[PDB]
Amino acid sequence: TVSHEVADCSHLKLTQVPDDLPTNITVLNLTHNQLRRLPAANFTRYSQLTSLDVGFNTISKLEPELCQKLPMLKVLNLQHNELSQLSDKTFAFCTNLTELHLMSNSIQKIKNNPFVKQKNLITLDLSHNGLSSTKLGTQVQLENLQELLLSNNKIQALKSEELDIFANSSLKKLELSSNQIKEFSPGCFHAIGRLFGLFLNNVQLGPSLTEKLCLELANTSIRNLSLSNSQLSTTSNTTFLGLKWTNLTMLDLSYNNLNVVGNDSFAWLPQLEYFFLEYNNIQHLFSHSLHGLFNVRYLNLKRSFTKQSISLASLPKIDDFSFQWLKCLEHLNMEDNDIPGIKSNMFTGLINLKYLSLSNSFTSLRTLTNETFVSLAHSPLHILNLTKNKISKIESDAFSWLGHLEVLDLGLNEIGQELTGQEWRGLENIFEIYLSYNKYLQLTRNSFALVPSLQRLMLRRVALKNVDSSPSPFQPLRNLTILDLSNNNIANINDDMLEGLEKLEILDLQHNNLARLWKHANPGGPIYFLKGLSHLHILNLESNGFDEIPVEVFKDLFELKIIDLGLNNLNTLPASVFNNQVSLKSLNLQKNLITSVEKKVFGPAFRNLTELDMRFNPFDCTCESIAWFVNWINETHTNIPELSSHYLCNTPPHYHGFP
Amino acid sequence: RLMLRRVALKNVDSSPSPFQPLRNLTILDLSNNNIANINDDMLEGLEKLEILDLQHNNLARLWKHANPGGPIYFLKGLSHLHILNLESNGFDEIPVEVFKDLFELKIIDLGLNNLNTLPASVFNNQVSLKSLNLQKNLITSVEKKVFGPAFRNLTELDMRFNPFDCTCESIAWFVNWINETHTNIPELSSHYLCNTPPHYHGFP
Repeated sequence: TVSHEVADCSHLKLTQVPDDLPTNITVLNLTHNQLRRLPAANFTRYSQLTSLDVGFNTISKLEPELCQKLPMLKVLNLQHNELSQLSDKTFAFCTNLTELHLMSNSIQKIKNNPFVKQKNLITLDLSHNGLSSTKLGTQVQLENLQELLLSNNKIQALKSEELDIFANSSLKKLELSSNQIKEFSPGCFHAIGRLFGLFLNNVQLGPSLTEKLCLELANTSIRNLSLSNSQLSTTSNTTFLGLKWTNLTMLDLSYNNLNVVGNDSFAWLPQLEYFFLEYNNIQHLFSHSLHGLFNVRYLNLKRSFTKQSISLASLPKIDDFSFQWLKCLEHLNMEDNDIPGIKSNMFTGLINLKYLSLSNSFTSLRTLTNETFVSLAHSPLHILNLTKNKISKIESDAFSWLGHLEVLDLGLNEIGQELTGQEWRGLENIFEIYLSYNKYLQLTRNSFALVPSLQRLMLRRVALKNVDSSPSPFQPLRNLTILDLSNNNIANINDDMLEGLEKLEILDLQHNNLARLWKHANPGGPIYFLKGLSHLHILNLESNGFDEIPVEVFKDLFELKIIDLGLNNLNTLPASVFNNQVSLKSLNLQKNLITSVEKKVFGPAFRNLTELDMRFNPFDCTCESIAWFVNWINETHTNIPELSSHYLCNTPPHYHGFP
Repeated sequence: RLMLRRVALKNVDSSPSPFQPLRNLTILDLSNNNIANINDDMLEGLEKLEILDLQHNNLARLWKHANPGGPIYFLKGLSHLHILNLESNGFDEIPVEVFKDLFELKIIDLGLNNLNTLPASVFNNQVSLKSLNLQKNLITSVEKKVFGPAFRNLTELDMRFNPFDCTCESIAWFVNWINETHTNIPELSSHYLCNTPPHYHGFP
């Protein structure tokens, strides 16, 4: 039972509460135990507690004298117990509670009056119980109550007289999930003082019962309403008839298997702002289907449409100008769909759009024609995602209509072409383009000459071709800050590729083949392709097969902090190479062939670090080669994980395996 | 003679050995097949086998002491085996009694592996060895207790790319045997370079 200010007794198999703890503890936790009985006599010492988590235990019943000793107790958790009996005196003396969880206590019925004697309660939980009615008392109480949970109960009817208690209570959440309610009484919710949110997830209503529900929500202050997995197969213009007389803002219709959406079905929600339709089975979307939704700020359509079936090829078709009513839409998530393709008028009318996601939303978008994005002409789009859409070819002027675009995500596709550079025209305010995990790209001289404002360019596992052109393709990228060129098997890299890249900070060249470019036997001399990088911060060169490092390759990296050189064939490093890295933080040399660590090369490197990664190396135990290293190991503040596990001496056999 | 080089053998680890009826088999090639699991009794009854090639495969696990069920001694009963090839198998440990019955072994090939330490008194039974090939391995020490009987009377030696250790406890007997010998050791002063310690770094 470790405790400094928080007392924890989780999964310790306690049978009785401990009697040796500080008096001034505020929270005391005994979750996952078998306290069969919780005597109040053992809590004489414990009188300064605020929260008591005693859930997941085997308490049968409780006594009034438990919270007599606790005048400041505020949270009382009784999850997963056998408290099937409640009385007026169960929670009488203690009234300062603001949290009370009774989940999964197998409570059958509320008899007379368990909850009048407290008025400061905020959250009440009654989930996974055997209650069949929402009656929790006779008179009116729980004035300050805000959170009520009654999910996974056996309630079949929601009567008006059962909620007369909440005539003067402001309720923000009515969790009635997984309960088979099939009858609604008039005035059931009008009896509630201030209803702000209703949650009816996994509750089988149907379209007709949903219409009666909306009629029962007439003339109230509801803000949120979720009908997830409510079996709403179809909707009509009168299904949400009752919601004019309220000002609902959040509506959830996920997992309802909504096959078809009726015309002008959503025209009756003028104040809707957040709408959810994810994981749905929509087959056809009409032009007037989303009418009346001119105030929605966020729409979700992830898996909202019918998946492709080989039996009928029922591709979900979207009519033109279907989203024209969304004048104030600012966030559209429409990932994982089987839309056949982009039409010329599908996104027309979006004048306030700022985020569009199209991750795996099309079956086969092979060609990105210049006429594809004409529907986003007036849309001030900033972030666009085209991942997993099987893009195969990008024509010129494909993104010429997105003048306000800032982030472009084209990764995880099958893009195989040669970059003429005319595909990027019109992206005057672009900042990021993602192109990782494609088939092959062949760079040219003017590949990125039309986007000088580029800052991050990711090309991980894209198999770059013609990367060694005499003029550097990243020359126009004056403001480039992050560049990834990993897993491309790049062989030849010119010296002047990174000239003029003063603002570059992150460079990744891991998993490539540049071993020849650094050997002294390379014709033309070693390539010092890291010159002028005054602001470079993170450098990665893993799995490059390097066998020799030139002495003046890191001469200008004055702000280098993170360097990675693992999984290489390094054996000997030149002396006085790391002098200029006065601000290094992490050095990673795992799985190399180095044998000696000495001051003349690794002295300035080990000035002030925070991490070190040198696991799998055949170190040599000799006073000429390791004595300074093990001395620096003896006293240091750098984090060296598994120092005694894999830093094993391989040679000589006298010290074979000795840490 | 049964040649199966680069044929990608599947279901090779059946409980009854498919080469059991091959009583008169003399040459068997099983190279470049990425064979992973090999049973102990695969070569039982192969008294007349002479040439065995198992190069460019994956049998590293079958010889480690941590392998469940014990190491596989799939070279037992091979009294007439003459040429054995185990290149590029990734071997990291050799069982002590795997070559216990090869009384007529003359050519052995173990290059391009990850061998670092060999058990003492392993090559006692190879009194008629001719060529030993251990190029491109990770061995560091050569001593009498393992390589003494191996260097009795040879004609070839192939140990080019190894990180040898220059210490009187580990190389003194080896360089002494280099000083006087009749075995053919080509490029003896070209690639037999001392890697460790850095004092003798690159010194032949």
